[PDB]
Amino acid sequence: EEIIWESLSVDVGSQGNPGIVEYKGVDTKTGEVLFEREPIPIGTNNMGEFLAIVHGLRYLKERNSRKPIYSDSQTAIKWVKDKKAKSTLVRNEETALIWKLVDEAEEWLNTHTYETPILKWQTDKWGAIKADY
RNA sequence: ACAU
DNA sequence: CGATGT
Ligand SMILES: [K+]
Ligand SMILES: [K+]
Ligand SMILES: [Mg+2]
Ligand SMILES: [Mg+2]
Repeated sequence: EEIIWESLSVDVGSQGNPGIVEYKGVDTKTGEVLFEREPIPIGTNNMGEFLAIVHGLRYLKERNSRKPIYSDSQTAIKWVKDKKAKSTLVRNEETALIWKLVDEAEEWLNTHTYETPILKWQTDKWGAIKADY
């Protein structure tokens, strides 16, 4: 109902889908960019959204921060909850890099704990997520 | 349909 | 318009 301003917001940007994928995380309150992932040559929107959330979890854990994460991605939120990114993207040589990162993100989820709430950014009510590209 |  | 997803 109300924005939790003491939070980290993430978003994916892409050139094509599948296409070049990047993501970033921002302080929801201030818009300060807290992390940005170097563009990945081929990936899907949902893989990027998933990697962004997981990176946020790792970022906040490293800093002993209990802030929640906002994502606007129904899909990625579910994939993180499940610890399983159910992407349809073909695994081939061109998609190897994104799939390695997705596999490693799943692996991290499966070997670490966190209490970070992962919250749906309610775009219909609040406008674009603050990490938007 | 909903979320991108 | 087409693509990624539940
Ligand atoms: K975006
Ligand atoms: K669809
Ligand atoms: Mg998004
Ligand atoms: Mg966006």
